[PDB]
Amino acid sequence: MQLHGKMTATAKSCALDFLDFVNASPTPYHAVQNLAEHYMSHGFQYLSEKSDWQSKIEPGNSYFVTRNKSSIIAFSIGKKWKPGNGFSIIATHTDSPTLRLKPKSQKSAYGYLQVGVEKYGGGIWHTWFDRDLSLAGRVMVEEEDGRVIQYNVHIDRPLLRIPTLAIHLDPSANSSFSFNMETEFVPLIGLENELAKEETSDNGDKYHHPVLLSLLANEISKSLETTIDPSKIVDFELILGDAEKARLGGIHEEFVFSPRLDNLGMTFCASQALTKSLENNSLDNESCVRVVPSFDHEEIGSVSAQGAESTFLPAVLQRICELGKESSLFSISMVKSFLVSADMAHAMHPNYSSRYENSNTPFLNKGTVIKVNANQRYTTNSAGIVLLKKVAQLADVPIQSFVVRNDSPCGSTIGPKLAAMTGMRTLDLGNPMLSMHSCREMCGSKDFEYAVVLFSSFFQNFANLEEKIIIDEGFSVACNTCLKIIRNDSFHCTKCFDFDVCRDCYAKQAFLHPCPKPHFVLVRS
Amino acid sequence: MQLHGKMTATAKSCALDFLDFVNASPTPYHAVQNLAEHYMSHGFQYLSEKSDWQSKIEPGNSYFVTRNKSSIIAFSIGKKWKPGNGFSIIATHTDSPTLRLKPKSQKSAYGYLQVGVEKYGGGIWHTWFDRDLSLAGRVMVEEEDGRVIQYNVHIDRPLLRIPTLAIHLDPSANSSFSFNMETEFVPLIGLENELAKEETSDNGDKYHHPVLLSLLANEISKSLETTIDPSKIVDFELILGDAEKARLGGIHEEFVFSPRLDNLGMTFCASQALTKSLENNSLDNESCVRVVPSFDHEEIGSVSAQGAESTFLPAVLQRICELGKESSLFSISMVKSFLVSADMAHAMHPNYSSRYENSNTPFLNKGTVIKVNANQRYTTNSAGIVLLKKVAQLADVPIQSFVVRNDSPCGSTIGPKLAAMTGMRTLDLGNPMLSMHSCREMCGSKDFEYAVVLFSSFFQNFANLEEKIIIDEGFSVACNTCLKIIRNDSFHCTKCFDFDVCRDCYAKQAFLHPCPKPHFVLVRS
Amino acid sequence: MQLHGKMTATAKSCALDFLDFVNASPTPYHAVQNLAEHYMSHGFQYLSEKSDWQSKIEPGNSYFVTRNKSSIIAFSIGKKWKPGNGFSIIATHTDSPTLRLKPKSQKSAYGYLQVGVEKYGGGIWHTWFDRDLSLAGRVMVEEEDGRVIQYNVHIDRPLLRIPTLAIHLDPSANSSFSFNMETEFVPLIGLENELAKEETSDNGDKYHHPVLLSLLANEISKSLETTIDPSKIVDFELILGDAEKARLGGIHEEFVFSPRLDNLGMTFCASQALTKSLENNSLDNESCVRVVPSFDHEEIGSVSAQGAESTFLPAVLQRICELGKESSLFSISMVKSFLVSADMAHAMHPNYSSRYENSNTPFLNKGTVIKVNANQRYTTNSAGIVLLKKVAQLADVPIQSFVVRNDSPCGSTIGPKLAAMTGMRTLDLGNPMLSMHSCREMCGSKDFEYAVVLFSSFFQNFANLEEKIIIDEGFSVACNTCLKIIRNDSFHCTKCFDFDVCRDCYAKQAFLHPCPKPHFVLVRS
Ligand SMILES: [Zn+2]
Ligand SMILES: [Zn+2]
Ligand SMILES: [Zn+2]
Ligand SMILES: [Zn+2]
Ligand SMILES: [Zn+2]
Ligand SMILES: [Zn+2]
Ligand SMILES: [Zn+2]
Ligand SMILES: [Zn+2]
Ligand SMILES: [Zn+2]
Ligand SMILES: [Zn+2]
Ligand SMILES: [Zn+2]
Ligand SMILES: [Zn+2]
Repeated sequence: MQLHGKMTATAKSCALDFLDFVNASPTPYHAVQNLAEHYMSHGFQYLSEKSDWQSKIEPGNSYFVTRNKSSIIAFSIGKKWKPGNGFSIIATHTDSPTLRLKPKSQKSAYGYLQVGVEKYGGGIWHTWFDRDLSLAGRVMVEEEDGRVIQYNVHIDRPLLRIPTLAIHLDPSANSSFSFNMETEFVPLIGLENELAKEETSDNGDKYHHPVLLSLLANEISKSLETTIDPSKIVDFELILGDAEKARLGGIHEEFVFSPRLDNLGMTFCASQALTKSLENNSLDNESCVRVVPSFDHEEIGSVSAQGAESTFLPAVLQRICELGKESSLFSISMVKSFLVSADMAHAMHPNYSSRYENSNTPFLNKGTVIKVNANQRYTTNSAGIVLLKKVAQLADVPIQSFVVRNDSPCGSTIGPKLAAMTGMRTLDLGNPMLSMHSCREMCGSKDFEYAVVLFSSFFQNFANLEEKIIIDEGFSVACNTCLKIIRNDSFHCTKCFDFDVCRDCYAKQAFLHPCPKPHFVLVRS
Repeated sequence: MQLHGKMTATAKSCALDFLDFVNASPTPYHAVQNLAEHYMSHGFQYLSEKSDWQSKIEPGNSYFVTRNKSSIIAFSIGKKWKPGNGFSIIATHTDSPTLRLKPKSQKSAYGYLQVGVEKYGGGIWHTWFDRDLSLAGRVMVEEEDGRVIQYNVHIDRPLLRIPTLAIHLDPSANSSFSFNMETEFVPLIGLENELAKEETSDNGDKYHHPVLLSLLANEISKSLETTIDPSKIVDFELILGDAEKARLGGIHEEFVFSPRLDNLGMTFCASQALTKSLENNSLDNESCVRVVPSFDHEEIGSVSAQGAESTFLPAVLQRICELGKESSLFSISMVKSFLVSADMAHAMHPNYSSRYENSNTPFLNKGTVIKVNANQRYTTNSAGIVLLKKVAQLADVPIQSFVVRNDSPCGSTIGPKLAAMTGMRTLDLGNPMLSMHSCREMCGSKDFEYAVVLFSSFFQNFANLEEKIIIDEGFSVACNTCLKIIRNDSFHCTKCFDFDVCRDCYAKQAFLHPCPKPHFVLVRS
Repeated sequence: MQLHGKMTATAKSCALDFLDFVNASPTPYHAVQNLAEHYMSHGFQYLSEKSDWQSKIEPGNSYFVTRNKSSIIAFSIGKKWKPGNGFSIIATHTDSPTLRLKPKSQKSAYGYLQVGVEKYGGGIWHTWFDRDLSLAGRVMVEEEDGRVIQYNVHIDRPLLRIPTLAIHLDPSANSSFSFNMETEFVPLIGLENELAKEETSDNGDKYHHPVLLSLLANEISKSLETTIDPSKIVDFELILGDAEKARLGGIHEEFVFSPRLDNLGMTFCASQALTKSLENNSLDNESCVRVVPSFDHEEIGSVSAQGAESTFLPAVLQRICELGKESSLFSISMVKSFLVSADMAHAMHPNYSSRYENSNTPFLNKGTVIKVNANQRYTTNSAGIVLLKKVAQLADVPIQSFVVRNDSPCGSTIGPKLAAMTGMRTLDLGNPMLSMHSCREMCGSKDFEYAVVLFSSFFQNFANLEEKIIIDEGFSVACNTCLKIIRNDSFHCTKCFDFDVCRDCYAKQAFLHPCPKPHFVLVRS
């Protein structure tokens, strides 16, 4: 694990753990799937929302619930928790701006197979041009008894591309690039001159390309004992993401170049720090409930059945509060609670410095960012700032602040509306980044470790610091296993990229990484 | 109390009581503070929302609850009230369009100290130029044991100013005045050539001017036994308002010239008439609950934790309805209830008559205004109109009506969305005014007394008139003490402005006003 | 007298004396009236211009003359003055941009009483919107024998207002505010629904509102033994000014927020320093004549009977020079004389820094400003600069310099044209300020004391320094009484604002201020 400068071997390892997470999670369906595997690895229990939780949840244990396989709420109940005590909630969203396949996605023009796509969210759509695009999502498959189950599919190869016109044919594109959002924004799946295994149709106008359905059925059948024919695929959501893996960038690997950084970065930080806040025994002394909801559909305004503005968070909080017998315990618990809407913040862009307020704009790798807006697009008030300044004092991490320019529009996060349906005191924070809603996005790499330390300190110290805020009273190489800079020979895996176990861990056989057999060459100094 | 013509000595006294209220309330924090002192003066009890109200509230008494010290809900429960009976609710908002200090508010340019401000709401921003601006808000102060408490601070002096460019330097400003919302809209706090007590920094880039923090700590310490050093100030919301006191204007004092008239006047009218509807004994015969919620954040759309679209009003109404044992009593009580969204209406502007519909536009001092809009930006239907025409018939006050022009946009009030979360029948009314969302605002002075009489009649006669609407069935000088025109010698306070007690009250020693020793000269006729 | 920092207790007292002057002088008629009361308090004698001054003026005494009760020229003749000696002249102007009532000022629209106003000067007219406006001016009153005399009237209350349209009805006003100079710029005096004492006219189309004439007659009759009926009012000039009192602003009270700062600032400084240059005995050794002309109509170009371009200054100077018998003594005296056109200068605006020349732009509270322009809109040459640099060296006050940008227009002051009709060497100076010709204007507070010290030094040392320039040869609390920082207990007047007499002056009974009985509470340290 190469450490170029001021690198501390834990911020890199936390950032490298993010890279494995976001490369395996291109859809909210995959994001929820990867979070829930991490939750059950750390001892969480799945709760069916169809069931009744009166006898299923008890203090001292950790649970998670899932809606539409695309929104997930994980909560850990402290042992000293009574019904009526507050909640420490850190809310993220799993979705990102992208392109979905249309229901009739079959398109063909001039020998080229195209797919008909439709925009999702406010993406920066010129950044999607000339990119290797992968295809991912969930697929409904019929089985022989009539039941239909959901299969998540990842096609990890360059499969689609939206190509630009050449500059010879329109030299005005360098002056200002504009494009029609149908006719010039259609990605290419392949060529139809070479699929002539059968030159018939046998029914007019299939919904999708049969070669696309064959690949979806083949990619599903790789993970099953049986095989799936393409005729049993009923309907799907398919997401186009950037096909290229997220990996560290910069002169000192201080940047993270990644698709879907809009909250895949904070979801990772919120979910990791929920599990990190259970390490020694933070439960058996916790009097609150630590909730991490990772929502869906936040780029279009959360107005859905599983979005943040849905009843998903309030019904889960009421079902936790219905362990007590008094019916007023939900509204009592909300005023003792606190929400952290973890959504990413705008870092300082050096090339566009005029589109920033010059004194309240944060920087990369300088800590997480308290997003403050007077119009309450970000719903941070002073009562939240004092709490999270005390948390940052306890965690010993820096925090920054952000406002927009007054001649600039601001978009609401889920924080204002989650505050409305709960009545819960709240703050909007997030880690700084540049090129938000782009196809490929950039943030700092120290910022992942700073967020996890801050959030785990927020989870562990919420109950003590909540009663101290008085409103409303009466009147150059390290080891991936042990995160330490080594002082001796290094064993370099020639099969991975930057693995580099140490002297002790080489004999300790702790070199588990995605290489089935690694070759460790031993290297001086 | 000078009465120029058709003045009735009670409309002026109600308007003069408003002037004391709005001059002491430049922030929603101060507005809630002044309302709650008026509530506890009239016998209301504070309710902590952290507590359980099953044993704390009983019929025949009056209570108020507060969220974030910036939204307040006061309710009086009638003695004959059962859980399941309706609510008579008059909802206002405490906030106004203004400028907030940024988190990094320190700015300096060319020897001048500036503060970095950020816009709140849709204010008319050219009216803020060349005004004496005061600074007010709430300040979080640390104490020695770590707890942080909220202190409201008022700086009642000309402290800030946004100056225009001189006309010699840009003569085009008279043709059309436009300005950049950062670079030309920065107020001035002072000059830095004369703060040179220490010419160091001792740490790079403090968030605010140290001279500003010294004034905030000094203004706080005036009202405390101890002193506050500026280092213990953690964070604040600071509101810039117009520094100039509200006072009556016009040839006959028929106008009210005031900042923050956007519902400050209705919040005064709704809160006064809630207390005025308890005078003889309106409780001991009341079967409903009279609620006055004064919300926050309504100029940006109420999407907050304490706004109108929050759960603040529905959770309070459910906690009142949870005195009964049946869980369906909340939804039963809503269809027997009625909401009055008291938000100010557009009066007729004589200079801009083309931007008004010539037959449905109200006038100043002609009564409160029923705001009707087909697109339900104002949510008045006919069922509400018949109720409040009957109320105005009982109160003997005039009412008017307002619609917008069809080629004009209309902004939603809190009334439509408070109707949505409650299911409650509702009407949007308010008193007429001109220059809404300006820095200084104008309304009529008789209109304050007309609103209080109408609302107290609405509170006292709701239960009788609610069952009469059938929808959804089966198939020249007066005295400030006694508000009477005197007919004899007048005792004029030479120390106040227009105090003027009478013959009887001079011997009755009832001359309490903000002058520690007044000199009453006796005046013929 | 609160001293926040670097405050010297005399600059504040000079600025507080200005605040009393400008609050009592909203018209040039009131300005001349307040100057002349200050002149006769300091021993000046009134001269009728109808009389002959051959036997009325003698050396060693001070005189003043008045034209149209709106231009005033005060001059002090030294004891050692011979006819033919020079003049030390400091010329200001008494007028400011404002709105005058039309001759047919009665307007009514949609129940509102309006007054028809007409613009005076190049005022920044958007700053007049949403302001409390007072009414002042001179009124011609008939008496029973047919003679008509002039009465100055001040109506010190919010009486008029020009209201803006609300932002809901025209959202484009925030992009660029423009307004028609008749139809949308009509102030409001009151409502006509409540003046129905008589519902007749008795003659078609009276010139003004009868309720306005009743107030003018009532305000006049307050200062007279008899009463005035409104029928005897013949005609008037009535000036709309900002109704709000001038008072110190800023974090350290280093600003002066005031209406009419265009030369009521310099007239105050020129008139005070004329009287301050007589204190010990500056006469009995003075060989020149110290003239302070305060003109009228300078905002429209001084082309009037009492303006600067009139014969008012040259005829007064000739009548002084006609004490000698030689007829050539006037032209001899002009080349030994010097003019100081005291008109206010543009300070540095931090928000509009591009509309300024970055090296020749002065700052607030850094001394008075030598206005230099090549096109002689300001008529300063080098011969004047050397004289007033020597004066500033003697007075020990700083001076600055101003030029306009070359891509910016410049407006002429009275200095170029007063130079033309006299042939007199001259300089244009003034104190720096921002937002010139606004409704409310901002300047520094130390700048008033710096101007008075400079001008009194210019008056006292003119004769010595005029012969040294060789052109054209052969080939925290202080006391208001004693201006000293006190070191002991302070007696705080609870009835005034910031009066605060000291230990010695409390026993000395020297506490004369506008409070008929003050209560002095004694305060530690
Ligand atoms: Zn996002
Ligand atoms: Zn987003
Ligand atoms: Zn490997
Ligand atoms: Zn190791
Ligand atoms: Zn409003
Ligand atoms: Zn509003
Ligand atoms: Zn008084
Ligand atoms: Zn009385
Ligand atoms: Zn001028
Ligand atoms: Zn001027
Ligand atoms: Zn006093
Ligand atoms: Zn004294």
